[PDB]
Amino acid sequence: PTNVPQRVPLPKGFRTTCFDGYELIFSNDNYTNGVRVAVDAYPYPVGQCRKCPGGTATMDGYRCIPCPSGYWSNEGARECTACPAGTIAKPAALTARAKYSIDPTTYHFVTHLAMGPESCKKCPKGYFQPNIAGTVCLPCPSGFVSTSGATGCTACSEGTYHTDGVGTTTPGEATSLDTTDTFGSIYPIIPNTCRQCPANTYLPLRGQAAIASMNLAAVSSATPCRPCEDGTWSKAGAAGCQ
Ligand SMILES: *[C@@H]1O[C@H](CO)[C@@H](O[C@@H]2O[C@H](CO)[C@@H](O)[C@H](O)[C@H]2NC(C)=O)[C@H](O)[C@H]1NC(C)=O
Repeated sequence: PTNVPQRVPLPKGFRTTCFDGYELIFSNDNYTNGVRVAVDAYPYPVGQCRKCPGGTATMDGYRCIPCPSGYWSNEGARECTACPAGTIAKPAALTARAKYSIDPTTYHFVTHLAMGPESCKKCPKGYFQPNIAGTVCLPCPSGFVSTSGATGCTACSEGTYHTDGVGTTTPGEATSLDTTDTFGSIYPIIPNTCRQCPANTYLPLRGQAAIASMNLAAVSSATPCRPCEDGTWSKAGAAGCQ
């Protein structure tokens, strides 16, 4: 790593060890509290301190380390802060400098940054982020259903099974706004509805989902609703044919 130099004589304002939250730069302009207030205030270039660009943190002060995935930070942060449970740290895409005469934001190899607290974006319906500093919206296990930004999903009831709810009164499916606009195409819409078993069929298991075959031409998707034993009948709903 970098080695701090000895107490060599230096001109006034020649910082060699930046404060916590800033980084070392090499310029002759005036820099106070990490933001320039005057241009070319020194006869020669001088080592000075500049605030971290936000979304990055440092303790050494020799480099604005980008925040690790799942975290975020503001400008001049000494340590990143983790996104809460049920949220994912989505880094905001940056635009590279159009010209070299423009003041840069961060290093050229850094293209994404978690600029602010609002970068913590909730997992869509059907997903769940179960721990702090999460990195991926985990798809909910088959048979269970989740709400927006849930820290775990609950299973469907006895008489119902997990499937899509397009036709039902209250579709639990996440909207396109919080799937393909908040995120990219990484998290599509997942069925997270509980539909009751049809008439004369019963389902005595707690967590059940409608098995779906991706090759609809050969094998059609089927539901786990067990038929009632001959001689017994059941209304459209819970288990236990009478
Ligand atoms: C760089 O800018 C700082 C901040 O404006 C200057 O510090 C000021 O100096 C004047 C003159 O002594 C004081 O009256 C102000 O109170 C200072 N401001 C602050 C915020 O401390 C500084 O003089 C400028 N030039 C250099 C060479 O550092």
